[PDB]
Amino acid sequence: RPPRFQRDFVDLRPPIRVMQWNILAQALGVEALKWEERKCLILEEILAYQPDILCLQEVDHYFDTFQPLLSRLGYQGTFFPKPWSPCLDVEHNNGPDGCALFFLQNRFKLVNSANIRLTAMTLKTNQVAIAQTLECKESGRQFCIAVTHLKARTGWERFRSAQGCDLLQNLQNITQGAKIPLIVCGDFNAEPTEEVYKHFASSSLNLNSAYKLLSADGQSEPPYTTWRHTLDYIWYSKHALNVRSALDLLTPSFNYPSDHLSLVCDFSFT
Ligand SMILES: [Mg+2]
Ligand SMILES: [Mg+2]
Repeated sequence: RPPRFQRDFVDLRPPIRVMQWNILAQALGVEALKWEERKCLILEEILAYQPDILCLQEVDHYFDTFQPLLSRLGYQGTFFPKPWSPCLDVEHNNGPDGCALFFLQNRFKLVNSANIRLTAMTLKTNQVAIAQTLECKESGRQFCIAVTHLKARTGWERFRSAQGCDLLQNLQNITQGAKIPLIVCGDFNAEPTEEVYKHFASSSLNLNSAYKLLSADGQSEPPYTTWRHTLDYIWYSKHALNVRSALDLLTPSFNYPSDHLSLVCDFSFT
């Protein structure tokens, strides 16, 4: 059976379902897997999990594929490209990859939105973030959702730390301290041992990382979020939101369509 149907939700307890996924850019992708087939696997994965909020990185097919197909399913979407996408250094590419944020229109109202270009000690980086304030149409309850993709690879630890810090400061401005509860999705490109992780875990935004709740004592991150590194997280205001559920890890048409595992959580307000 296909991997999307191999994973099970673990009960931790009308919730808000958040999906976090580096989907692996087309231009950046023995035999190999064609774009036509692979994009379908990506779409089939999203439809199976039917999230309220979808946060993506490495999207280089936003305008031809994901926005028109997800719009038809009731998702309002926002896209923000990297200023110098590495996708452009590839022959026959489809343009720049970037971050993308989708949410169900029939359940949320957009309050405000911010396309952030991350800086690192005043330096303008190639990494971006999108932060949106959403309003739940049924309860009027407001929360902020952010999606980011931090700089990859060994050797950029101090750089990730700095740009992570800039993001934290931006979110702190938007959420006016803690007046507005917060959820952050990302490929942070750092293991829990890096400083940028420790900054998020110790920020005065009082964030916690969702997938830790899948571990035996709930006190440690999962052994990997790729398909041997743990690089993806979902962060949430620990005093305003609780995790009711999380999608557990895995172990041709059965190919997983990305080198990062999708993260999925169900949230509700405390
Ligand atoms: Mg990648
Ligand atoms: Mg990566």
